[PDB]
Amino acid sequence: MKLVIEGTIVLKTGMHIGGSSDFSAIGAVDSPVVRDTLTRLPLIPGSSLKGKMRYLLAKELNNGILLNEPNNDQDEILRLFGSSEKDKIRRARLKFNDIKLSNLAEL
RNA sequence: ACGAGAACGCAGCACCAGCUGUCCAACCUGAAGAAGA
Repeated sequence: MKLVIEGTIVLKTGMHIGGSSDFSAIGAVDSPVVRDTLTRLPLIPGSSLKGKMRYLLAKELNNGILLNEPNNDQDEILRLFGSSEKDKIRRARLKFNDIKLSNLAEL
C-alpha cells in the first residue's frame, strides 16, 4: 500500500534553497530563492530535499565515504530513492513533493 | 466489425562549491560658582 509521511521543516537559520530568477524586475535580487509560481510563496523543491537526504544517508550507510555513483551506493539507498541501472531498475519507494511555506499568516 | 488493438516519454540527478558587510573618523568647540554698597 501507500504511506504518507507528514512533518514540518522549521528554518533555524535563513535558507537559500533557490535558483529561480524569473518574472518581475520590480527590484528583485540577482540570486532569488525558488518560489511557487502562482502563490509566490517560497518553496522547498522535493528534488533538493531528496538529493540532500540521499547524499547524507548514502554517506552514513557506507559509512562516512561517498565517492560512488548514485546508482551504485547501497541496496537500502537504492530501494528508498530509486536506481536507473540498465539491468536492475530499482524503483523509488519514497515520492518527495515540493514544499511550500505554510505559516505565512504567522509571519 | 474504424490501418486498427494493446502501450505512462518514463527511470537515477541537492542550483550547488569558495567568499568577514568590511575600511578610514576624539562627541568635539567658547564658558571665573559669580557678583550690590
